[PDB]
Amino acid sequence: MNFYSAYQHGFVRVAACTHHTTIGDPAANAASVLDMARACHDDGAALAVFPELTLSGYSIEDVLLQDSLLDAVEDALLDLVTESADLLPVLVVGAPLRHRHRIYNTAVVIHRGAVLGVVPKSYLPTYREFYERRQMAPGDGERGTIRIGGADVAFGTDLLFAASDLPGFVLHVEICEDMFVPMPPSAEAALAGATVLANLSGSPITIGRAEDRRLLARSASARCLAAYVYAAAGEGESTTDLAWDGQTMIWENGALLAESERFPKGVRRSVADVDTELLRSERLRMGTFDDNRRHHRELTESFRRIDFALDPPAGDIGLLREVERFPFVPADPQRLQQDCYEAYNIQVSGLEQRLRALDYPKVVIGVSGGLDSTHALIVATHAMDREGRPRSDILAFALPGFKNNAIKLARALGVTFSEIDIGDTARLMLHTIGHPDVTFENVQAGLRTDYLFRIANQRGGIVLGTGDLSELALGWSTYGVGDQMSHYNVNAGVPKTLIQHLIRWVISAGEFGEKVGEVLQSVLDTEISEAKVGPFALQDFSLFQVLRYGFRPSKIAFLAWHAWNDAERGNWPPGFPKSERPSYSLAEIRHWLQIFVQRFYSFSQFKRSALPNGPKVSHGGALSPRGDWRAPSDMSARIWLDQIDREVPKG
Amino acid sequence: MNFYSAYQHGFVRVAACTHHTTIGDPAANAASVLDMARACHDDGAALAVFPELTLSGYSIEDVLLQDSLLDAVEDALLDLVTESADLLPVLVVGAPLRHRHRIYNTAVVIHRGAVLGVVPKSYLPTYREFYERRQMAPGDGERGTIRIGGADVAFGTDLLFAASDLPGFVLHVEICEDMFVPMPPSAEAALAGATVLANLSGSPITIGRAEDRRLLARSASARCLAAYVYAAAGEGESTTDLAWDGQTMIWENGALLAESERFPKGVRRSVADVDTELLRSERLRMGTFDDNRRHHRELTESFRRIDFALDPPAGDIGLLREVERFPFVPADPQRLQQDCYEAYNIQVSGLEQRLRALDYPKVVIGVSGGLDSTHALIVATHAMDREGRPRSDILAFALPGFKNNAIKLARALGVTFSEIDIGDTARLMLHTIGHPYSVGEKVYDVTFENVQAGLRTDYLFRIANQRGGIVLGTGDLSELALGWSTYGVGDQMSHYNVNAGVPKTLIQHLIRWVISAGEFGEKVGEVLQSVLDTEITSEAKVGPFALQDFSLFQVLRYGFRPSKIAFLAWHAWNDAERGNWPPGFPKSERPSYSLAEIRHWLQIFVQRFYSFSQFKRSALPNGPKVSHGGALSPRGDWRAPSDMSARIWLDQIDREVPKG
Amino acid sequence: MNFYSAYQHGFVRVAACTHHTTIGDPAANAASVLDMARACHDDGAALAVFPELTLSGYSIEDVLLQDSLLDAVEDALLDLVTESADLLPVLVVGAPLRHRHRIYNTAVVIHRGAVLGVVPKSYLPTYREFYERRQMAPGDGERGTIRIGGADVAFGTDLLFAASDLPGFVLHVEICEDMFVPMPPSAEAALAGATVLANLSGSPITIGRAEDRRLLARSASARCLAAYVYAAAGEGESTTDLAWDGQTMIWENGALLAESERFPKGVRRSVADVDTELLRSERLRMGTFDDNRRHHRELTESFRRIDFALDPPAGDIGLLREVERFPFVPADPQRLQQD
Ligand SMILES: NC(=O)c1ccc[n+]([C@@H]2O[C@H](COP(=O)([O-])OP(=O)(O)OC[C@H]3O[C@@H](n4cnc5c(N)ncnc54)[C@H](O)[C@@H]3O)[C@@H](O)[C@H]2O)c1
Ligand SMILES: NC(=O)c1ccc[n+]([C@@H]2O[C@H](COP(=O)([O-])OP(=O)(O)OC[C@H]3O[C@@H](n4cnc5c(N)ncnc54)[C@H](O)[C@@H]3O)[C@@H](O)[C@H]2O)c1
Ligand SMILES: Nc1ncnc2c1ncn2[C@@H]1O[C@H](COP(=O)(O)O)[C@@H](O)[C@H]1O
Ligand SMILES: Nc1ncnc2c1ncn2[C@@H]1O[C@H](COP(=O)(O)O)[C@@H](O)[C@H]1O
Ligand SMILES: N[C@@H](CCC(=O)O)C(=O)O
Ligand SMILES: N[C@@H](CCC(=O)O)C(=O)O
Ligand SMILES: N[C@@H](CCC(=O)O)C(=O)O
Repeated sequence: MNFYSAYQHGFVRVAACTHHTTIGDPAANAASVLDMARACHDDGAALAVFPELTLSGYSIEDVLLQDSLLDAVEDALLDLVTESADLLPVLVVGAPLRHRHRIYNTAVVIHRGAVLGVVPKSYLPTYREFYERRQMAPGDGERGTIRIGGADVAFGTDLLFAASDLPGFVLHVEICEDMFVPMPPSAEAALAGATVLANLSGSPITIGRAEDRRLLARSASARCLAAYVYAAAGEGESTTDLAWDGQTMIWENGALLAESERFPKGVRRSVADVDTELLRSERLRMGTFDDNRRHHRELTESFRRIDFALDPPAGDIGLLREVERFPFVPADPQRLQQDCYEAYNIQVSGLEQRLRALDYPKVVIGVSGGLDSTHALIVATHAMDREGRPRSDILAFALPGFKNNAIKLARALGVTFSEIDIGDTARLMLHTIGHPDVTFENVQAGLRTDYLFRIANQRGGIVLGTGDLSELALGWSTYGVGDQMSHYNVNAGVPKTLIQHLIRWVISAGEFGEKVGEVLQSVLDTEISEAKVGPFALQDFSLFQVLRYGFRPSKIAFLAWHAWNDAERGNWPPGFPKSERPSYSLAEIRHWLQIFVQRFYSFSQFKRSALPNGPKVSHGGALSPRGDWRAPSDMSARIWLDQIDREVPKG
Repeated sequence: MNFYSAYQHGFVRVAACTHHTTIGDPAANAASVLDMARACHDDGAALAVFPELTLSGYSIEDVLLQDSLLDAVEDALLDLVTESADLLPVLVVGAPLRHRHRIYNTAVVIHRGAVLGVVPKSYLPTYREFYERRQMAPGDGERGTIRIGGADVAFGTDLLFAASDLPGFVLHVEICEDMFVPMPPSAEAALAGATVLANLSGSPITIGRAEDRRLLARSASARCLAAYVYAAAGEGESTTDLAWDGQTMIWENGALLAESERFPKGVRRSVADVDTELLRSERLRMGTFDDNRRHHRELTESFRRIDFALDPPAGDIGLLREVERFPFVPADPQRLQQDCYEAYNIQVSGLEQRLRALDYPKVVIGVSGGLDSTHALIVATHAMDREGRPRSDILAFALPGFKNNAIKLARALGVTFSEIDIGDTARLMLHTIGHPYSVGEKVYDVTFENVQAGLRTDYLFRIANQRGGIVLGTGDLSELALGWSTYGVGDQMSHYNVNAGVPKTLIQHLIRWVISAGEFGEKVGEVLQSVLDTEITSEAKVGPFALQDFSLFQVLRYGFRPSKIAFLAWHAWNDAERGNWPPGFPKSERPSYSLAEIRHWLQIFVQRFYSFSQFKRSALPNGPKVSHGGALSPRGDWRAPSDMSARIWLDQIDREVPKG
Repeated sequence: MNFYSAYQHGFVRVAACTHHTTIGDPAANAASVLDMARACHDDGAALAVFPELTLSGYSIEDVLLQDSLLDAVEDALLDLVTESADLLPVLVVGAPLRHRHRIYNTAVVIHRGAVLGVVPKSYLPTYREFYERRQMAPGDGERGTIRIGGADVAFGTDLLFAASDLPGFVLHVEICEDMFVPMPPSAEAALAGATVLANLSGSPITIGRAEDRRLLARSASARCLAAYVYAAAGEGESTTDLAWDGQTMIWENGALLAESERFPKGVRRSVADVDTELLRSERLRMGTFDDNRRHHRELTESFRRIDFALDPPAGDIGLLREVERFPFVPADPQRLQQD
């Protein structure tokens, strides 16, 4: 295998281009197109979308009806088709074309020397600044073929272009207005199997229109679990009554992959690697999407599927994609602030309801001064405050076996604090079972929980769990009698990599006062097992890929390596001093991934199977056997380990 | 409300009748029909099905084509219809009827003075002893109306008769051979909404045919989540070439409600109360059934629905239904032997797989000499045997706090036995959390009980880490149902629970089953017997398990409302002499329960099951489903909130169940 | 004329409500609904949308299949219907209801003492944290009627509720997931004449989900030239595995009219005056919208139109709407910089 090849990992590189329009001069337009397409080829792109009516210019009005213009358009089209014999990408080029009685506003789908299909715009705006019905006919419901350079090629709104050697890539094409009506051709296309939706746009620019284009491309890409590739007209279009901004953009399932400078001087491209496996995975999981298709079975089975062989490049062509280091921790500070606000409120409101339902039990929690319990204590306190409960009904315990932050935190919040030395009970228990270990660690971990549960019976409380999602993922907890067990776990949904940011978020908001903030800060400074289970930054990364998308190990390694191999590349969330910004080699990423698949798929499930209650937090998922993760407690991880042996280089 | 009314609890009483045939004499047949129907009326039946071609006799061949016969059939039908003005049940009577060009083999659905519909047989056998196509036309695909006694009434294979004041009762009718073809009219009818499927049969009798009729009525009632009411011809049919057996039967979702004497002298009826709520509940739950309907949407939306008002009796008319005392413990010894065999093998194989998957850990189990742990030890032993594991890899512990059966059993099986006194650890813990007992006060608290319960589990878990084993849970289904366990650190928790699916009422019969098979030898059997003798004679606070296991089954399988469960349990349990007891209830341990008691324990049940206990089931260790009634895994049969009140159930009991 | 009357100028006042859920207690839920609906009445609202499965609570799982729960739901529904004789707004209340073989996840459209229609959810998520297919049947393609308190009322995904004395107000109802699939029932409804699209949502909250709800409600309102009224479940839903944020919002042709506090303590409403003339005008001008309808003529002519008379208040009830002084000059500095 070629492990560094984006194409071998299910990416398809796509381009949205804005060329230089020369109105009423198809030769000139074709030349600009040819030159941009050659760039896309050099970039290893599989697809290159151009603006509405590329070969004539969108804005020429009744000049679209002139024989000499239409004849010149055909001539130029045929030259492009001939040039395309040598170009890698599928070109989607706009052109006014004669068919039957009229000219249609069409997108010509071109590939390796042939026209694959010709797709007419369905809805022609004839209102405000738009007069398209005057010159051009609507495409909705046209089928059949059209004769282009002595060949009959598929013509109509119902076409799909499927790469025979790259099945994740199935192209559908619509045109500008098409995406703005209640029931866009692209939405039926997605249900029928289209994964990459192209839009050629003319779209003169006005205040607020760029937002409208975004709103609709973004929502389409999200609602149809698809990439949406959009190209609008720019410099060169007539400014008789309108101006043009050249916007290009590429969306993927609601996320912006790329966009280009608005009002550029010169031509611009958006180029991005679309993850066809992502779309595959989203669709495999959201059964209601298939249900929608079956309900519109007639609409969706009637698409004609045109095949082509892409034969993309096999080598290292980089990865034109922003892979964030912390799938659970957004690098953008505004976005991170928002996530924290949500995570915190989820945790709190999860706990408020349990407490309301139990008519306000005391809250029993083991506080050790570490990140997890510190944060849980804070969550508990807020929940109690919001429910008008005295903080003294929170019972915090230090349980020393064989830290100062804990008592300082508890005194500062003003909950009830208490120490119980479990050492003697442990000594008694170790002696009673005849121990001279994991047994040694576990006797203490167990007795901590045993004590808390009993205190909870005694004092009318519930025991608050504090184990985080990353520990659930790797089975890094003592199961049953031990920290795995509790009456309600507020941390169950929060991965370890997010925890430290919640604590800062709490400090930064300042709600608990200056003294509490200082202790919390101390906890952070002090606290920041990764020796045996690996760095949580890496295991949280793999967890997200597995839990959300079920990606194979080699795909996960590829992604993590692009995100993590170079500390200077990409973005870091706030709060990583340059001394704690590590980079990881492939060898490391591989290593921790072996530990991960073995622990996640095989070892740890029985511990998640009997999990106490607690709220889902991340869109990446949570690990409740009653919600996001239903799996066997008795399965081997052989095939994932084997996939790593076979597909991931040793370094 | 009227609490003792079967009808007010969702039952509909149905009859399958076999009359006296007088061939070629419709007046005589009608007179027999009228007299049987009056009986059904007196019984408060809603429905009375008669044999194929009732009014003429099935067996009269070309006499069916005689004008005078056909004319007399019509006259007799009209007299029935007139007499039916005063009759409670819907009558389904067979009759050869003229329509368009031919006579159809029909079933006339009659009610309170009117004909609701006429249903022609769809498939007319013309092979072997059957010549139906010679005299009569196929009904499949006939629709429209037929003119009967100056009224136009629905005619066709596509009809449903729905009780407007009793929505669980939607009738479809088919005739004999109809149920024998790959795609019977009744199967489409059920997808369309029919819940009670009638079959009028002629069906001359031959060796093995009664089995065939059963196979097909039973499977239809099961596959269609319906009652199936069946009536065949008997005495009086011609014996020119055939004999007749008069078989009648009533099925419900695969179970036999009732059947009559074969080859009777005189007329016979099967009468039974069909539970429409049971059918409702099964259908509510089996979504693939509704999926089937949607797939045959065109077929199923094209049914015509004819409404009638049954207005059944409101009072106490008893309950013609066998309600078993132990929904989990079949009274029939053969069936009970079979269930035990299955329960045991499920438990064992569930554990064998966990052990294989863990490369054969030692099995750690707390044995106290009680039923549950005794049984688990046995299960564990057999699992180890089948996997060729030494029994000494089973580590049994007695964990005395503040019985001989346990050590005797362990020594006899030859597992590794050991005692660990948890009292000192408990004393230390109780003192450390400052509990009054540690300072003398005799305060036998929930905390006091729980410190010991918890420490047992704590010890076993640590032993399991120490010695390379897993801890076997032993808590049974009835304890899961009621939250009768110590949660988390405590007996609720384990590595694998082989008893999780087994209700308490079944456990004692598993143990006997094990003894009875004898597989473990005479010494082991003697100790097991001793465990039974000792342990059978907390049911003070949570109630008798016979009652709670009863309510559990109703709730878990059907979601029945409390008053419905009280009605059922009262009919099963109020009288110790009535109904059957499984094997092994000496007459001194055959209690009966009053309504007051049944009510009382049901309040405790709904509160504990719907509200209190769910959190303890929510974090449940692994273990195999056993009963068709269901199991309580939050990953399987029971998905429910851990933080809900049971107010509405408690209220339903207040409102609907009399105080005594 | 009454010149200060929002209703006489083609506004229709609408509410999205988040009540207090008491799981498995329909009487309690109905009481909270009744109390919120009375507020909406006092505000002169024409429409009040509640969260998914309002009368039972969304999150109760297999408890939805218990006879006593389903029976209590019906009883409570009938009381609401009776109370609604005296209430101005159309209520849209969620309820698990028996029909044919199964329970449907339904929205009951209630008005002045009668049920106008019962609309089943079309797409039932059964993936990740969602298990709806286990307990409930899909509504897509169900038509006919359902029997509710001794009346047969329209049942199905194809319903429109049109105010006979206020023609700009034509209601269509869908449920949570319905707006998330490529071809939402609401998009066909708009082409057929719906101008106000309601969504009852359960929607447990997770990081980023509020944005997803916004993205999809906003885009729907814009793509369908319509008001979109959205109500999600909050306090009271089970937190066995999930938390709930009580978000309510009202969109109009891509613009946010109103939204409510997320994670509120107590019940919240979004109330706004929707401009039916605005939607009328947008639609009159964008001929491609009508072209889309003609292309899906079969889909769009098959809607059943249920009529009702709103008879809204004629007087001055203010105007719950932000009318900017400078239509050409946005008051928000970030937006103005961009323009
Ligand atoms: N940071 C934390 O949250 C935390 C807390 C405690 C321990 N730890 C770490 O993890 C370790 C805990 O050790 P552990 O996981 O070996 O102890 P554990 O008791 O949680 O898990 C092993 C136990 O479960 C049983 N088991 C294993 N697989 C099973 C399966 N499929 N089904 C049923 N039972 C199964 C084993 O026989 C054994 O009794 C510590 O030594 C330490 O390294 C971390
Ligand atoms: N034979 C057996 O199987 C067995 C064994 C031990 C005890 N028991 C019986 O059961 C009793 C156990 O008592 P118990 O059930 O009160 O103790 P428990 O510890 O099992 O349960 C109560 C504990 O759970 C918490 N809790 C209650 N509802 C909760 C919820 N909805 N969510 C989260 N946490 C919740 C309470 O705050 C308390 O800490 C004993 O007294 C005894 O009668 C039976
Ligand atoms: N020394 C301690 N005192 C009180 N609580 C503790 C102590 N150690 C651990 N805990 C609790 O048990 C959990 C286990 O932490 P750990 O095994 O160290 O990652 C912590 O998150 C606390 O909730
Ligand atoms: N005295 C005991 N000795 C050994 N095991 C016990 C003892 N008491 C309880 N157990 C274990 O805990 C389970 C719960 O029983 P109990 O709490 O006594 O009703 C039993 O089935 C045993 O597995
Ligand atoms: N329907 C949009 C189209 C916007 C565009 O073409 O970019 C309009 O108002 O014209
Ligand atoms: N098809 C069956 C008919 C049985 C019956 O009609 O009862 C046969 O072999 O004759
Ligand atoms: N289709 C969305 C639904 C989100 C919601 O229900 O709010 C999902 O991922 O579950």
